[PDB]
Order: sequence, then C-alpha cells, then structure tokens
Amino acid sequence: KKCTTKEDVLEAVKERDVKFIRTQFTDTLGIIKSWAIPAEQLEEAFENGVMFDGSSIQSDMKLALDPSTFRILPWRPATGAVARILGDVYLPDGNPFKGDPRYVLKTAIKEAEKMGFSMNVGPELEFFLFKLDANGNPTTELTDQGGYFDFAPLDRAQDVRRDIDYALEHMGFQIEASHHEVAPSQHEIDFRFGDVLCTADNVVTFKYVVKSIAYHKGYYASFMPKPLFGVNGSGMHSNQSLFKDGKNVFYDPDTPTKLSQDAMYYIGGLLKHIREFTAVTNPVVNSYKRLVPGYEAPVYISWSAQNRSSLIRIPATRGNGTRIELRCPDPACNPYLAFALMLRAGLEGIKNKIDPGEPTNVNIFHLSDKEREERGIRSLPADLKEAIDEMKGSKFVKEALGEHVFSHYLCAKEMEWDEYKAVVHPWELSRYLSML
Amino acid sequence: KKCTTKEDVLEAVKERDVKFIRTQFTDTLGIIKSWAIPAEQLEEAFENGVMFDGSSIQSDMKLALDPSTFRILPWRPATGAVARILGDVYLPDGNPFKGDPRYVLKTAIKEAEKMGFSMNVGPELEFFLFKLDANGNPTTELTDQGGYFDFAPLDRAQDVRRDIDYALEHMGFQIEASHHEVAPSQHEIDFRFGDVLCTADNVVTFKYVVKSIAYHKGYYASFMPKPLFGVNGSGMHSNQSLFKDGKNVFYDPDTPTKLSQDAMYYIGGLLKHIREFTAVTNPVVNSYKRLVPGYEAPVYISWSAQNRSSLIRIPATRGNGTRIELRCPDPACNPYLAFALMLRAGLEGIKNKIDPGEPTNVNIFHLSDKEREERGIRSLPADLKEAIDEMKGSKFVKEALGEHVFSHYLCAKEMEWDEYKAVVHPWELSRYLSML
Amino acid sequence: KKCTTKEDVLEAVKERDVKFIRTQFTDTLGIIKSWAIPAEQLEEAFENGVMFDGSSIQSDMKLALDPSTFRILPWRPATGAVARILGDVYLPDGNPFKGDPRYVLKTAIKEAEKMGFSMNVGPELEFFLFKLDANGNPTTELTDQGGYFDFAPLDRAQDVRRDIDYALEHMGFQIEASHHEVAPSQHEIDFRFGDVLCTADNVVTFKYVVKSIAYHKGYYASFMPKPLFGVNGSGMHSNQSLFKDGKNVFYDPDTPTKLSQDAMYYIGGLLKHIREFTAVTNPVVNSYKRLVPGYEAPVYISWSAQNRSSLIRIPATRGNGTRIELRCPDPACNPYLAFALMLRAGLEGIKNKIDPGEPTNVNIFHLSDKEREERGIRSLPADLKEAIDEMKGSKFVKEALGEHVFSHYLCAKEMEWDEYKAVVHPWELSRYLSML
Repeated sequence: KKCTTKEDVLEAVKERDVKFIRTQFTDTLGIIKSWAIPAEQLEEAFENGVMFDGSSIQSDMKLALDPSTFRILPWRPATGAVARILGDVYLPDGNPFKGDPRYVLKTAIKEAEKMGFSMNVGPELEFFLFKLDANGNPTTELTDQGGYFDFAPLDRAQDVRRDIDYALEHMGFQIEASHHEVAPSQHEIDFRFGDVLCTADNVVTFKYVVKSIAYHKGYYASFMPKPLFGVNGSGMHSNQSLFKDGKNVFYDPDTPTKLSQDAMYYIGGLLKHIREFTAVTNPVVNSYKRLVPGYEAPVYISWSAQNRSSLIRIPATRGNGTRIELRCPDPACNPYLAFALMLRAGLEGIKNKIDPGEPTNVNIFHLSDKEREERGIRSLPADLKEAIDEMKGSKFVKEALGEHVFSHYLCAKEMEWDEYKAVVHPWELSRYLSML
Repeated sequence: KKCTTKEDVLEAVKERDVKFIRTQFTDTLGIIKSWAIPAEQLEEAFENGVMFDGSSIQSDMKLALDPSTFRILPWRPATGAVARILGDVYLPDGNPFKGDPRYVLKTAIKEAEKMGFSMNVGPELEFFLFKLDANGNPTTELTDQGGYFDFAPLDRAQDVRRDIDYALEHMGFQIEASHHEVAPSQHEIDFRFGDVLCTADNVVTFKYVVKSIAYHKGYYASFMPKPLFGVNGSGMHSNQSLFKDGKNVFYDPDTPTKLSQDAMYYIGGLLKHIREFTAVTNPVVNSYKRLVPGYEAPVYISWSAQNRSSLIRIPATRGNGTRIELRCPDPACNPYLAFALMLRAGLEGIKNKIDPGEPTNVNIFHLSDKEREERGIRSLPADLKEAIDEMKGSKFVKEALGEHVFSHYLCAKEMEWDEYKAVVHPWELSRYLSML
Repeated sequence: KKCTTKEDVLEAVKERDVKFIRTQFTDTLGIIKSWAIPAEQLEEAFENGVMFDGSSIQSDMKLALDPSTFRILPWRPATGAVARILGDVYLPDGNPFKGDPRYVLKTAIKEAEKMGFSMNVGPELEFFLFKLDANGNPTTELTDQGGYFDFAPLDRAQDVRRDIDYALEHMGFQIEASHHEVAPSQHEIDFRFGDVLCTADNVVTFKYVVKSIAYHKGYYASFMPKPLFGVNGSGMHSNQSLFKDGKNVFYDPDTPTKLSQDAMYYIGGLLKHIREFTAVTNPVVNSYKRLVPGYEAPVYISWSAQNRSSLIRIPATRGNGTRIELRCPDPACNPYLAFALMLRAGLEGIKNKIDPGEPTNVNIFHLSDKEREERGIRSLPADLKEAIDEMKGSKFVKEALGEHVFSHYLCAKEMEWDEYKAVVHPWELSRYLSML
C-alpha cells in the first residue's frame, strides 16, 4: 500500500520486521549518497531529525525524513528486511539548504505551479550488462550479440534480466516495457508516465537497485554513456507534458498538427536554452564521446514530428498522452538538476512566447555545411570544455540553479576536465610512436 | 485448453500466476523480435494496444494483441510463469502496416480464400547440437558420431534431447516423429499438418524455445544451413496440400498416378517461379554452401514421384494425406514470406494451367551437361548475388510481397553480399601464400 | 536485560546455555588480552576470583569479576553460547594494581567526581575492509571505490557490512549511524553517549567482534591509522561533555556562542596539555604517517566553531547535546589511557582557569610560516621520537598515569622506535640505487 503518516511507517516496520533504514540523497554531481540507521532510532529520527555532514553534498546539516517516500528494498536477507527513505535538508538555523538538488527541483515545481502548470515525466533508461572477472571487478565482456528488440539473451543472463524486471515490479515501479537495445548486451526500460518528483526518486532508486541485483547475480550493470567504440551509446530520453486543471495543455484538437501554441512556445524555449545546460544534461567526458554523428544520438538542434534523428521528437500519440521527447540526456546526468532546468527553460519559453521556427523533416546528417549555415542549424557543444564555457556565461542557468550549486558544479567539472586533458592515451602511442 | 477470448486469457493468467507477457513478431529478414510486458498491463493492452517502434521491423505503430495466440512457455522460473502472445501491427491512422510478413501471409491466405482454397503445411526442421566452450559461447564441437536414424546420443545429450522433446510436447505442438539425421549431431523434428498461419507461428516459437533449452542444459542448438564442411546441411522441407470444401484437392482416384490436374498445375507454377524467390527461401550466404552437388540438397529444377533427390517430391501417401514436398528451403528462411510466396506461386500456376512437364526419374547428378541441356533442366542460383539478381527483375515477387518489403529485403541482402564479397578467407592464404 | 548481581549472571548462563566465559582486559600498549573459563568454574570464580599472570599486562595477580559487565558474544557455535566478562585486578596482598589502565581511568573518574563532574563520550571509529589472500592472511586489496557517504559496496561486502551492523545492534551497542568514509573501502561507525567506562569497554569489545566477523565472512578489517598512501587515514574522534547535577556544564544560553566559561577553561587546558600526551593518543609509528598536512587529520593546535579542520571542533548542536570533539586520536590508541588523560587535562584547565585564546576561523594550512609564528600556532610532534621526547619531561602525564605505567610505556615505545629507525626501506633503494 501507500504510506502517508509516520505512524503508518512505524506500523509497517514493526509488521514486516524491517531491521535497517537507509536514507537516500544525491550530491551536486549526481552520485548517490546514503547512510544506515537502526530501526529503533526511527521514532527519534521522525521526532527530531538526524544530524549529518553537509560536506557530502557540497557543514552540519539536519535531515527531516519524509514518511511518504518510505519503501522496502527488493531483497530479503536472512537477518531481516531493509527499507529506504528520503527527506529534506535543513541548515542548523532552520532555513532549508539551497545546495540540495532536490530543493532546486522543488523550487522549479513551485515556479511552474505559480502559473498553474504541473509536469509529468516518463524517462527511458538504457544500460549495459557486462560480465565480471575472476576477482569480481567490472569488465566490458559482452553477454550476447543480439540486436534491436531481439529476443535475447537466452542463457542465465535471461534469468538475470527477468529477476531485474521482477524486482523493479515488486516495488511498484509500474514498468511500461523492457526490451533489448541496438548495441549488443544493451537493454532499455521504460518508466510509467507520472509525476516528476516521484520519477526522479524512482530513477535514483532504480540505478543502485539494478547495480546491486547485477552484482548478486554475478554480472555487472553499467550506465556509461558510451562504454564501447563502434556501437550505440546509452541515453535517457525524457518524455514530458504539462497539465493545467487536470487536462493536458499540449493537445489542441483544432490545430492541423494537434498541438497547442503553448507546446510551440515550450519547444522554442527548449531549443533556445538547451546549449547552456547541455553540460548538466551531459555531465561526464564520455557523454561527448557518445555525441558524435553517425548514430542515434542527436548532435544538431532541431525539432520534428516524423524524423527520429531530431533533438526534440514529438511522438504521434495525441490526446491526453501528448508528450515531448528530448533526446540529449544520458543516464549519467543528475535527474533533479536536468528536470528542473528543462522545466524552467520550457516555462521561460512559454512566458516569452518564443517561436520554435520551422521543423526539420530532412536528414540533417546528409546535408552539407553550407546547407546547415543557410538553414541556420546550430550544433551541440563538441566536448566538455566547450559545454562548460557555454554554461559559465549563462545567467539563466545561474538564476535557476543558484549561486552555490552553480559555482560548485563549475569548479568540479573544470577540475575534472583539467585532469583529463593532460593524459597520454594509448591511441596516440599506437598512431605516432612508429610514424614519428 | 484453447483460449479464444481475452477474458479466458485473463482468467488463465490469474489462475496459473503468469507474471510476464512477451509479445512475438519477426522482422523482414526473419529475426525474432520481442519485448516484455507486466501482467497488470495486460488488460489495458487488450483494451487499447501497445505503442512501439517500427524501426525494429523496417516509425511508430500500434500492436493489437490476438487472444487466440496466447500460450505459456515451457519453463517454470521460481518467480512465476511466463507466457507469450502475438498480434497485428497497425499504423497510427488505423490502417494495417503492410511491411509485416504476417500481413503478407494473411493477404496470401485471403487470396486463396478468394479462389476457395486453404493450405495445410507440415515442415521438417533440422538442427545441430554443439558443445559450449568454457566461456559459454557457441562452438562447433560435436556431441556424437551417429548416423541416419541412429539411437544416439546415449550420454547426457540424450537427456537434453528428451527434455527438448518433452518441452515441445508440453506446449501442444503435437510432434509426429523425431530422429537423428545423416550428419553427426544433427537431429530432425517433424510437425503435424495444420493451418499455415498456426504452423508459421509454431515454427517461430520452436526456434527460440529450442535455443533456450539448449543454453539452459549446457549445449547449443544451431540452425545454420551448413555449419560444417563435408557433411550434410540442415534444410526445412515443406509438405503442403490444398483443401477445398473439406476434402483434399490433390487426391484423384481416377488418375493413374492418383494425382489431380490441379496438383499438376500447382507443381508447374512452383517449377516456373521457384528461381525468382530462391533468394527468399535461402536468405543468407551460408545457404548456398549447402546447395552444392553431392548431398541430399537439390540443385536442379525437377519433380518426381519415386526419385528421392528431386527438388519437388511426391510422397507415396494418398487420400487425405496427399501432399507436395519442396526441398529447397532451410531453417534460416522466414516462414511467413516463404509460405506466402509458395502459396501464391502455386495459385498462379493453378490459375494459368501451367503444365509441369515430364517427371525426371533418373539421377540428374549422374548425367552430363549435354544431357541436361538436351532435357532443358535448369539449375538453382549458385550464389546469393545471382539469386538477388534474379529476384530483382521478378515482377511477380514484387507484386506478392509489396513494394516496401521488396525494397527493404533487396537493400539488406545487397549490403550483406557487398560486405561478404570483400573478405579474404584463410583458405586463400593456405592455397596461394606459398604457391605465389 | 540488565544484569546486576552474580545470581542474575548464573541464571542467564543456565537459561541461555553458555558453555564458555572469556575474561577481557588490555595491557599498557592497548593490546586486547583474554583467556577462557569453563562455565562450571564461574561460581567459584565469583566466590574467590581467578589467579593469573600479571606479566601479560606489565607476577601473580587476582582478577575479581564484575557481574555488571556480562555480555553474550554475537555468534552461535553449534556447541553453545559464548560470553565475556570484565573485572578488577588485585595484588596478592589485596591492594588494587596500579598498572591496570582500567584502574587509571577509574582514578580519573574519581578525581572528576571529587568536583562533582561526570563525563559522557561518544566516539566515531573508522576502519578499512580488505580482502584475504588464498591462504587467509590479511592483505590490502580494496573492495570498492566508493567515496564519502557513498552507497557502497553492493556486492557480498554489503552483506558483510550489514552483518557487522546487525551483530553490533544485537549486543546492545545502540549505534547512531554507520556510513562509508572518504577513502575507498573505509567505513565509520558512531556510538551514543554513555559513561566513559562503558564506552571504553564497548570500544574494546567492538574491535575484536568486528575482526572476528570479518574473518568468518572471508574478509579482513584493519584498524591501521594509515594503511595506504595517498588516501585518508583512520581516526577515532572523541566527543565529550561534562555533567553536573544532571545538567550539561558546557551549555550556557546567556553567552553569545552558547558556551559556558567552564567549556572555555576545558578547551584551554586541552590545548595546553595535548602536546605532552600526543604520544599516548597516537601510539604507533604509522599514526604519524597519518598526521601529515593535506588531509582531514589535524596537525596544528587550534580550536574553532565553524572551521572543521581545527584540532578541536565545536559542533553546532546546543542544549544537552553540547559537546567538544577532539580529532587527534586514532583507533590504535588505548581508550582507557586516552580518555583518562583527556579528563585530567580538562580538569586541570578548569582548575587553573586557563584561557583558550582566540579561535582560528581561517584555513591554517593556507597561511605562511611567518603568519603562524605571529599567530603563535604551535604544532604536534612530527614523529614518534619527538612525541616520546615531549612525553618524557611531562610531570603532569607522569603524575596522572603513575610511575609504573609511565616507565613501562616509555620503555616499550623507545624500544619500538629504536628498532624502526635502523631499517632500510625499499623506497630508499628505488630513489638512491641508480642515482648514487
């Protein structure tokens, strides 16, 4: 069932014999942070909250648990049941901490509600399933050579996949559909189209649930945006819709395309502002190894209805199911920041009535540079450094994320890029050692 | 029992505790495609259908499930039962998608009904049973050195074979007979007569059921037309019969051969048109390593009653069991397209009163080229490129398969052949490195 | 249940079928010492005590068991339950032995009680979790690459950590929180406040309980202050508070910082005297490998409220939760001696009204040597030899610990340092063999 009050949580813990409670939160960079609490401490934690270190996020912070987020993890140790819970971070003086990505998403939700809109997001997460070495360390050994939508694997990896699906279903995730992806040993899982906050929490839970199941079954699940060269990467498309007064606002039966003017303004705002938070949507270096021409990943800023290579795709579904799909993000991104920025950009586009321009129904990759210049088609940042440079001068991103998160994210990404740029890769040795 | 209405399917799911439903369909090239659906979503899927990407077949189409095709897979995971289901593909505007091979077969059946006939097909499927390496990858290691109809194997591979047979029987396949084949580790399974659509669906299910059982028992089942050199290949003979008014059309007690004129016209049409869709019946490059003189595989276009090596053979059975066996296809072919083209060619031959000519009762291989030229005995295409060239100019094949499937199949096969033709094989190194 | 009298202990042993009783005590250097006693001998031991060798501590002594310290160890051998017990050491003439660290702590507690104060300590213990080799010997291979507060590990090491936590809760430790630490494979566990004697006994039990669990699950738990170079070390921070008449002495609502003058004098005394027993707080050579600039370990004598890099930190909590945290000690230290010296230093500071000086709210590591000289920021011993030299001339430490313990500890540490200083390390060979 659904737990609402802390009394319900206590009753569930006593009834099902939950021995340990794990908090759950994410830092600025998207890493999942957690710590364990004994079951007896739960009542005191509900009464007064738990003190902890804010340096894990960014220095003493108080966490106030949220009973509505209580859920039981889908494994049963012989000791007892295990459950997780979320909450809000407060400063010692009582003010909420503005460095929490969840707080950023909540502020974005409040800004949206100020105009009466609410967002529902259904993401599509893709991941790989590799083998483990003799020492249990992760590797890149493939498990099958299947293709798109193939009925594979059929060995024990099939049992592992079925176990993952059943574990996800056991928590009430309400999975839409799961299938093989284009690359070998690549799988995709579609989430139910639902509220944005619950969706972000479900994604965060999903990542480590899948990783733990993969370990316990003897395999490895990876979320790298591009773990292998020559095959498709892993992306996280974000279907979204806005609802006012319980009705979808993107649907307009009186228009030839069955789309309202608000949807046009939303698309225009997203197209205008996507360059600035491309760094947020693609937070690691590998993400830009994924974003290269010649695959399903989009590298040009355009929107279309029938075309699939466009950055923003509008599915043929209409009515209450009308949605807009953004194909840039990858699973390595922080869901809270990405969703908050996407919502804020869409709202700014709607408010300012930004025209999205004509759609691109042709294959952009087949066009020439002169054609792209004539049509005025821009491209996403080529590497992480360019994305950081674009983000630095963006006042909109700074306003949306706040000073603290903006500065910390920029510093961390800058240090990571500086560390990366000075390495000598074996490819350079292979190409240059004998030639020079 | 047999499920006919969605209420029966729901009742069976609730009764036997089925947790996952897997759709089933095949692309143009014959690869089996599928995706999973949670049991709770089944009612909504029945009510409205499921959206999915049509790029797997050939871009968004809706699948409408068919309750009559519901069946439970013959393995019991500890989590719960697993079942599969089939359906029809519809475009968003509501029109059926013409690129589905199942739709092609349905159109062929509709044409046969227009002329008042129905076809029953019982195929003979042959496959190999190899060993897996230490890493679980497929190999070509033999399991026994038995011969034709031998009582082999007798080790644990015998238990694996018996398990395969029992699993097939548990699904209601109603197998006729199963025996060892001529080549070592080669086995054959025969099907009963039934409706052609049901037979194609059964074959499609058969392939992955056998492969899954082979993995789970530690072996590998291969359907390559010719996996080893110097031994017989694997073929899929197709016994067929036309039924009108509940009685066999082919049987005619008044003729000396006990065959009706309609059977003669059917054979004539098949002989006339087989060369054009030989590419469809033999889709991969390896299929033509099997169509070489010196084995049971036929390479000359002829029909006979007593000769066992002819392309078209008439078994001595008469009455309702009267049938025509075509010995060209191999298990790698797409059953839907092959059966549709075969039925259409036979129907055209019946319509046009095509005379099949005199049967060949001698050994064609033992004859000379001058004798074959004198008798006008044509031969099947020697390589995939020749088959593609023959198929490209065939108006009848394009008319039967439709423009979309025709073009996509030709493009895929052309790309595959172009990739293959530029490879340097180790045989060339072994033969020419020292000599030149 | 809380056991008070020996009759309760005997009844519990009979009821729960405890077959073996293990004594528990520590030597001067902090090693845990124990020996086994059959269950039938327990009544005679309670009546008359147990004779044993005092050379293990420092030669015939008598141990008088304390029934209030009876606990049952958290594992269940098939033979029967196992329990541990503590007691006081007496000379044959009946006088208590002054060489027992527990007696030193008891004398410190009595000295505090002379002024009506009582102390509560909650320590934060950090440890590593390595893999065992093929022969079951401790090694230093990491189990995960997690970071601060990361939700790691997710393989069987997760089960090992959960088992450790469950055993600790089962014994009645009342753990506050347990989480991953900054360094890979490093974990931290926090205790609740309690009387200092019980806390020290709990820590001593905790060490070997965790080690035994780690062995029995196939891993190794290490308490080395710095097992790896380039990563954070393991420390044991000590949160302490003084209570008078059931109220917290430190908390003063009237002062702007909400700290009483007594707390200021306590901090002043600690800052004055920390240099002289730094050797006791850091007993081994490796501890001074941990104490290097550039990590969380403090190397300068200072106190701060907001800066968290100081030697003494004041958490933002107030009221009865007011506490003072000292960050120099490491898990290798002897808890009894460390706590006794902390209490003695604090009480001496309170008696003499020592002013703690102005707090340091800036980053000390970023200042220059001239700056720190102007500020008068003194430093901790760089190596064990310097710490021994400082401790030798300390009258306060000698009078606090007694002549016997002082002399024995100095001799042991001097011998260890003399043995260490004459070794030739492989780093010297790597740097100097080729160069010279």
